Order: sequence, then structure tokens, then C-alpha cells
Amino acid sequence: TLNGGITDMLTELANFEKNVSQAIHKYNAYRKAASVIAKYPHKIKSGAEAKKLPGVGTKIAEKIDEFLATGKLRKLEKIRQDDTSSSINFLTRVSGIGPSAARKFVDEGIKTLEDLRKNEDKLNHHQRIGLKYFGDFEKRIPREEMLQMQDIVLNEVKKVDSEYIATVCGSFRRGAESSGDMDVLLTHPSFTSESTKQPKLLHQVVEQLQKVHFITDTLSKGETKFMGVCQLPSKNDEKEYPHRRIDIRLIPKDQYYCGVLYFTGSDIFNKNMRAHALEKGFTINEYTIRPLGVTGVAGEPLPVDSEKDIFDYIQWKYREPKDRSE
DNA sequence: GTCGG
DNA sequence: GCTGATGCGC
DNA sequence: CCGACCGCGCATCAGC
Ligand SMILES: Nc1nc2c(ncn2[C@H]2C[C@H](O)[C@@H](COP(=O)(O)OP(=O)(O)OP(=O)(O)O)O2)c(=O)[nH]1
Ligand SMILES: [Ca+2]
Ligand SMILES: [Ca+2]
Repeated sequence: TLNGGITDMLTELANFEKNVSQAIHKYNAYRKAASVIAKYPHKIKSGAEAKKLPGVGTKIAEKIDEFLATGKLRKLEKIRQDDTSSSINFLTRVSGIGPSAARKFVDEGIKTLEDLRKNEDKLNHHQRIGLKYFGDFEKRIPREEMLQMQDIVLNEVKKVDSEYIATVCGSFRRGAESSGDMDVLLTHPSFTSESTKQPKLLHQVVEQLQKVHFITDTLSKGETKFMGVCQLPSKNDEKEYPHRRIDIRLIPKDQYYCGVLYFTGSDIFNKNMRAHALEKGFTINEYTIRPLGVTGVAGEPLPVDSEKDIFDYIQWKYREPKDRSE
């Protein structure tokens, strides 16, 4: 991290814009700049050097110059002092509490961990579980635990039906030595883009993982997406493992390559890749890549036989998962 | 906040 | 109930 | 200058 100081600064600014200003495009602008700088292989010496990078403009160059000279940003020092901004930024750290909800809470006088803990009845289900595991959810997961988690999930899914394929994606598939949480892509031959020849495909798998006490809470659950909480088994006399967030996504078997591209990320990589797709006259989602027509209407799904084919369509050289960590 | 048409 | 918008999250 | 900014699942709420 040659430029940690700068990218931390921009990340803080992005978070401010999302959580407090509720300015989602300013948030993405800061994130995009943060990401381009993070992969820049030189220690940056000026805002002018930075402004050469795409996504870094005048305003960010000016901030980078201030940060380099002093080591601080006045705009940020002030944000850190504002109690309302600080409270909103804190509350949004709870899963299920976003910028709108946080601001509502701050109005009602709820703005600390203690406040939340005595007002659970003011929280929806998701929020209540986010509060319950507030501390655990901020811890990262060593790849070594991610591997044990993978073994449990893969083996339990095999027991429900040997035809399931479960692939762990997210940062784990990108080779990270630690992950924020577990993301599992699931497929079954009974569920394709053409037919759903079997109901409860996701349910049954969630049920089995609850049965062995791996999954411990549900945040949300539909026919194709589960978001919840899980925990590794611990040994005799040892402290329990932290509770972890787990997402499970059931994707049509014939659309696996688009799905695994999506779920492997990173998020910024996906946003960048999809944006580029639009520039090349395609739209990409987790299911398909489709041509855009003159009218601007998504056409029919193009044939895809590998992750690489998606890269081919938009004239990108293939990038292995480990190089998609933007 | 940045950028391409 | 459904539909569409909005909030939140991936 | 200025329109456009990735794309979508689930939970919630208003309006009908
Ligand atoms: N298109 C798109 N895909 C996203 C977005 N956010 C997340 N994804 C996809 C790509 C991510 O790698 C994948 C899993 O999301 P996560 O929040 O778990 O992130 P990731 O595993 O990369 O990082 P982590 O180590 O868990 O903090 O979901 C998004 O905003 N847009
Ligand atoms: Ca993850
Ligand atoms: Ca996740």
C-alpha cells in the first residue's frame, strides 16, 4: 500500500457522502478514485500526478495536495467533529441500518451502542441481528477458517443432493488471506433459465445447514438469495468462533459463468466491467451478457461457455480472479 | 465528483 | 392482495 | 457544458 494515506482519506470521504449526504454518485466517485490510486504502482508525489489517473479530477487532486503537505484534510477533520455526522456514520455500521434509518434514529435520540441495546423493539429483524452480532461482524475471517467453512458447506450440500454444486466466491475466490464474509454460489440441474423443475432448492440447503447448527440466524431469505449468519464448531474448553455473515445465491445452472463472474467481484471490478460493457454496447448482469440495440434496448442473451467469453465480448484480456481485487 | 460526447 | 417505489445489501 | 453514472434480490410501505 504505497498510497494508504490517500486511499484511506478518499474512502472516508466516500463513506461520508453515502451515509451522511446520501449522495450515492459522489460515494462512487470517491471509491473509483480510491481504487485507481490503490493499484497505481508508484508512491504519489502530487495531486497533478494523481489527476493523470481516470476518476481523479480537480477536486480530488486538490485534496491530495492538501493531504500530502499536511497529512490531514480539513474537510475530514471537521466531519470528524460534527456529532450528527459521527453518529450517523456509527449507526450505519450496524447491518440493516442504512443512511436513512441512521438519520431517523439520530432524530429520535438513538445514537450510541447503549441506545440501540435498550431499544431493540424499535429495530426490524435484520437490524436486530446486526446489533446482536455487531462486534463479531467487524472481525475479518482468516483464510484458514474460510477453508473449514467451505468444507462444511460443500459437504452438507452434498448430503442434501449430490447434484448440487456449491462454489465459494467473493474475496475468497480472489485468493484473499482474509475475507469480510462468506459468499456461496449454488447451482442444481433442476433450476435453469428454462425451467424450475424443483421447488425449495435453496430452502432445503439452508435447512440442512441450520440442522447441523452451522447457520444460526437469517437476515433475509427468498427463492434465490439467502443472507444470514453462521458459525464454525469449536472444540472442548475453547472460546467460540465469532459469528460470521454468509450469503448464498442460487443461480440457474446454465448461467453459472455470468453468476460466478458477478459473485467473484470485487464490487468495484464489477461496476467498472459493467460500465465498460455499456461503452462497448453490451449490458452484463449475473445472468447474461446482452447486446444493446439502437433504441438502447437490451437484446437477447449471447452464448457464454466460460468466464473468459464474457471478457472476450467486451474486448478485455482475461483477468484471473486474483487480479480482480479492485 | 468525474468524465465523454 | 398486488404493484411500484424506496431502503439496504450483494 | 451536462447527461450519465452497474445491476439486481429481499424487506418494507404507500396507494389502490
Ligand atoms: N455488480 C455488483 N456486484 C457487487 C456489488 N457488491 C458486491 N458485488 C458482488 C461482487 C463481490 O465480490 C460479491 C460479494 O460481495 P462482498 O460484499 O461479500 O465482497 P467481497 O467478498 O469481494 O469482500 P469481503 O472480503 O467480503 O469484504 O458480490 C455491487 O455493488 N455491484
Ligand atoms: Ca465476501
Ligand atoms: Ca457477502
